Amino acid sequence: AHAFWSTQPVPQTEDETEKIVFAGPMDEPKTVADIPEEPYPIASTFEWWTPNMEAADDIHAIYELLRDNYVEDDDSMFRFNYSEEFLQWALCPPNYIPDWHVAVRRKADKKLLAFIAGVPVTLRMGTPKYMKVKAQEKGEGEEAAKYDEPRHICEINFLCVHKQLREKRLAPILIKEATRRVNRTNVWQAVYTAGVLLPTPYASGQYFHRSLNPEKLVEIRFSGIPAQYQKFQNPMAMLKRNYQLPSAPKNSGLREMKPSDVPQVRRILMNYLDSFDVGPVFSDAEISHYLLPRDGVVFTYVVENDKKVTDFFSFYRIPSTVIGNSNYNLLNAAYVHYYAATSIPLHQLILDLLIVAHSRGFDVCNMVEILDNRSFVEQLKFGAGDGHLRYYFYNWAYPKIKPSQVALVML
Ligand SMILES: CCCCCCCCCCCCCC(=O)SCCNC(=O)CCNC(=O)[C@H](O)C(C)(C)COP(=O)(O)OP(=O)(O)OC[C@H]1O[C@@H](n2cnc3c(N)ncnc32)[C@H](O)[C@@H]1OP(=O)(O)O
Ligand SMILES: O=C1CS[C@@H](c2ccccn2)N1c1cccc(Cl)c1
Repeated sequence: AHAFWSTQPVPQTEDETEKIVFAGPMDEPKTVADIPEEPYPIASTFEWWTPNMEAADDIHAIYELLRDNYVEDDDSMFRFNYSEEFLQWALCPPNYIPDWHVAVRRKADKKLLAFIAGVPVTLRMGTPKYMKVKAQEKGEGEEAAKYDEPRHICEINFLCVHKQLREKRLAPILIKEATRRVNRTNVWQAVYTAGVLLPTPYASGQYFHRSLNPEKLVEIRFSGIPAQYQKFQNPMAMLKRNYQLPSAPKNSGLREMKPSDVPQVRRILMNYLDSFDVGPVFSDAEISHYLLPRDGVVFTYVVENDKKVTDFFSFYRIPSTVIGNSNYNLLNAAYVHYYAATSIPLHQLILDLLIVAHSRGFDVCNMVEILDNRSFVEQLKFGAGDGHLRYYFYNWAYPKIKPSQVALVML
């Protein structure tokens, strides 16, 4: 039963999202003027805080709250350790709204106890092409297309409540207050993902992992040593051999992206993402922000031939704290970010991603089965991991789609 989510304009059952065919809002139309100008009441001991994302110490404070209290695996062996530079990058894209970053502090000592972040995204989120066609066949195209235009909405990430404060109903309050701030900005939809099942996802996809340093991975117990490896003389030598990668990329004219590549990367990205039902639209400034290489944060390479960019890939780094273990502090994971291929099969392009990642010291490469990510799983030796990433809209009815129809990558 859901005391909070039942009060919210989201689909309430799996049933509701099977019956849905057109995109559009769920709630009553409202106006900025309908929305309370004052922050949601919270207890006397606490206060609403808007971190300054240009302040190293506000960034640090958020960093600490996530380092100690953010998402762990089911066995409390690992916890994400997003870096400060990653958080400045993710929290401050072009035209970000400082007010959408919502925090609760203890008034006495200014200890950060809870956080959620919103950032702008321009999202295509109209009726999927299929439902759009089924709609003509039944005479209802204008209705199916009403919301085809890309929409400036809020993307929510980094909801975190201090472990000492869990199950005190603080997360509802953070969400109501984020919602109020976003609504005051005249934005009525949001997009979010979670590893947990909430009401009600529009898409769900498994995670996949590709071992790059399997000895470390087994050592920290991220990976097992499969049963067929027993019947073998020296387990690890077989495993390392199985996962070994070339030292240098195979595509000649792969190089790191540079500022002048922005317009071309934009165009082959937009062309590719445009084929999916749900996907972001980026300006040049968003392309530079999200894809220009940044040290220990995002890593992007283009294939250029005859002075033209014809393919590119990117990945970002999130290290995970290894929670038990005396020998290892961190596990260094690369996450497949946006890419586009026009001159070579995707599997050949993403082999270079794995090669570069391995070459720079990453232990595993991770992704969700969105985009055409299923297309290279077998050949590059990715295996399905635990659990699923679920995709959600706030205040947006949307039919249930497959993850291969989603082109929004979450940080
Ligand atoms: C238009 C603008 C809209 C803007 C907002 C759009 C929506 C944004 C929504 C947020 C998108 C987040 C995207 C990400 O960042 S997903 C990552 C979420 N973060 C973590 O998992 C970090 C570790 N966990 C924690 O920090 C806490 O356990 C959290 C904060 C997750 C819950 O704190 P706590 O454990 O102390 O519980 P409570 O007593 O305060 O509250 C219990 C209520 O909270 C509902 N709950 C539990 N987990 C989640 C979850 N991941 N999303 C949404 N709701 C969740 C739960 O069903 C229950 O409601 P109800 O079942 O009683 O009805
Ligand atoms: O990349 C890593 C490093 S260890 C593990 C993990 C799980 C939960 C929280 C942090 N890290 N992990 C992982 C596993 C499954 C999904 C995701 Cl997004 C990350």
